[PDB]
Amino acid sequence: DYKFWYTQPVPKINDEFNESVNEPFISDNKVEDVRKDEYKLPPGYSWYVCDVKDEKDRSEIYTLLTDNYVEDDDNIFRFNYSAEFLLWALTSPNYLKTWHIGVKYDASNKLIGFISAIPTDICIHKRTIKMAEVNFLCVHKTLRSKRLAPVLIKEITRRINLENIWQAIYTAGVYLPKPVSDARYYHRSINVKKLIEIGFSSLNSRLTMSRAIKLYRVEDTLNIKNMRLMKKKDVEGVHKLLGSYLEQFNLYAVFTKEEIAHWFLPIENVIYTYVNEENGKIKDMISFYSLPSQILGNDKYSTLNAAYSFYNVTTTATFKQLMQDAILLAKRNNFDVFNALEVMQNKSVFEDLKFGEGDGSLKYYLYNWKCASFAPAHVGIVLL
Ligand SMILES: CCCCCCCCCCCCCC(=O)CSCCNC(=O)CCNC(=O)[C@H](O)C(C)(C)COP(=O)(O)OP(=O)(O)OC[C@H]1O[C@@H](n2cnc3c(N)ncnc32)[C@H](O)[C@@H]1OP(=O)(O)O
Ligand SMILES: COc1cccc(Cc2nnc(-c3sc4ccccc4c3OC3CCNCC3)o2)c1
Ligand SMILES: [Cl-]
Ligand SMILES: [Cl-]
Ligand SMILES: [Mg+2]
Repeated sequence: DYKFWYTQPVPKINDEFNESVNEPFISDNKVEDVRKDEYKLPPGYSWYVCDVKDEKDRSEIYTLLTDNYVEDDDNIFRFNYSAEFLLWALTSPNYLKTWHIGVKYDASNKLIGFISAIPTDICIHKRTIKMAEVNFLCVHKTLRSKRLAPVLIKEITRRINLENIWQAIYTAGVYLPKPVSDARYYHRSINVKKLIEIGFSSLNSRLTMSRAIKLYRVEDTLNIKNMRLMKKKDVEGVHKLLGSYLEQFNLYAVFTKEEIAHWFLPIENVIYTYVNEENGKIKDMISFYSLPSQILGNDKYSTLNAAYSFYNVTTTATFKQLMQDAILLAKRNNFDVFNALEVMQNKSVFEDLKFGEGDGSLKYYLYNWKCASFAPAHVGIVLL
């Protein structure tokens, strides 16, 4: 019934809009009218302002997500974003501490809830809008189905509106009103014995262990011999290469040079970016972020080490040769699997590079924005 979602400026389950429609649900919003009072929490619960730059606050958020965040459809895996990933994800340029919102249970003084936003310029159907990207919504497992989530959502909405920002972007595995795009995820095995042992992957009588291993073997040589970790000097080159590539899509963030530096400069165990420089010019780029999963109840392994395709552009190779190199660089950095969504040009290489179709899909939503939906090939933004 979406008793909560139907009260919000998002499309109804049956709404479809033509390609020309591209506008807010509610316009002419006035900052001066935004409620100034915090949304009421149940008795015994309080808002808490997280300082993600403070290691101990950051560690509380970490512990909350580790224990209570998103699981795969069979509840075999749970996302285990690292503390250093959270810091990177949450302190991008012009970020507001005030958009990093915790809920504590007063008597234990423990964090039981969290939601966060960061500001981003989003171009939707060629209109660039100041938006907030919402992420890390989490309610403790002991407190599910008590309608806390709408309170967290209303409170971040109010705080976003205070900054005169009226649109948001978010992604979920769950179906809500109403996705502007739906993207399946696909997986390319690197450490197949491990994937076989934890049941990320399966064998049959055609496919013995040694045959599966051979299938997914890769040559330890790049197609683009000079692909190297990105360095500060490459920032303008990356801003030029990526900013222009992205113009082609129907939904993409507009990056400043300061954002390109934040989002791409390598950080071990968080973000990996490689570039191919041809006489001072950045001609190709590969990026992926590190997002391990906790393996629940497996005697041998605790962690699934996984690389997540971020942004990839080539002008000197084929997209297939570029993504092959992506897989090889993931393998070199001890990732067990390389994951991609069917956005941008990615689907075109999945068959040949031996990706398998996953279990489900990631839905893209906008808040307070009416437009035509589109196939995932036209989505040019990957969230964290
Ligand atoms: C202008 C700026 C605007 C700013 C805001 C933009 C919008 C941002 C929206 C947020 C974007 C986040 C993106 C992001 O973080 C990435 S998607 C990951 C969300 N987190 C998880 O899945 C972690 C594990 N699950 C949980 O922690 C709980 O199940 C959560 C807290 C998800 C729901 O708590 P609960 O204890 O299970 O449920 P109740 O409290 O009783 O509440 C039920 C209501 O919550 C609706 N619900 C459930 N999951 C949702 C989800 N993933 N988005 C939006 N709504 C969701 C549900 O449909 C229902 O409403 P309805 O009755 O209408 O159907
Ligand atoms: C293997 O462990 C898990 C744990 C929880 C949920 C899943 C299912 C799933 N839920 N979202 C995604 C994916 S696959 C992928 C590939 C490339 C880039 C992004 C993603 C992605 O979602 C990202 C971004 C949105 N927030 C979650 C991670 O995958 C698998
Ligand atoms: Cl209300
Ligand atoms: Cl392990
Ligand atoms: Mg609840």
